[PDB]
Amino acid sequence: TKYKIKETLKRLEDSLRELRRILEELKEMLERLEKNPDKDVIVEVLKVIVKAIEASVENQRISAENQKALA
Amino acid sequence: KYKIKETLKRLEDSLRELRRILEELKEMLERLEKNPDKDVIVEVLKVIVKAIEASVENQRISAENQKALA
Amino acid sequence: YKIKETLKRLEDSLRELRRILEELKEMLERLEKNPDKDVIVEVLKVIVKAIEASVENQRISAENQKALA
Repeated sequence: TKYKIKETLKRLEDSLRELRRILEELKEMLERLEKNPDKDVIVEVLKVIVKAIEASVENQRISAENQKALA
Repeated sequence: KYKIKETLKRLEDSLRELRRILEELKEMLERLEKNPDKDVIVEVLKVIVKAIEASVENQRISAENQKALA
Repeated sequence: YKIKETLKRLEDSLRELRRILEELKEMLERLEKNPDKDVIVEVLKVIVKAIEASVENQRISAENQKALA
């Protein structure tokens, strides 16, 4: 079960890097919203939020995988 | 350890619910792209908070289970 | 001790997350009252902090899993 745990941790690490990237983009677009809260900008922000939530669920999947292995 | 197995099963069910909400969320996302107007935006925000609430609940169950593995 | 301390960090991070969620939950009810423009923006900003809080909790959770391994 050694390969399993460490392989999932590496994927979990990559998944986390992806989350931080999307969050960076989410904070960049949030500053646009401030300068001028248009309605098309709001649309774009919503899309990235769903991407973040997608990435988040994906991370939690890998986490659950690792918890199975640990048990 | 019975609790661990039980929590994993619970953690598993929470995940399935997340994907269901995620699909729902992904549907409505291409329903404001057709009608970029107000209160359809509100419909999505409702589902986003729902997704997040489900996400936090999933993380609560997850940490609870990690306290057990220790 | 890693495990014990990481688990404590996880507890605090989770608390932080649940708190922001309570705020987000209230902001949503305010939106069911009067959808506005400033109101909507106010909800998006809270949603981002929640995601930030969630990513932070997931990072701390991963470290707790590292220790367990």
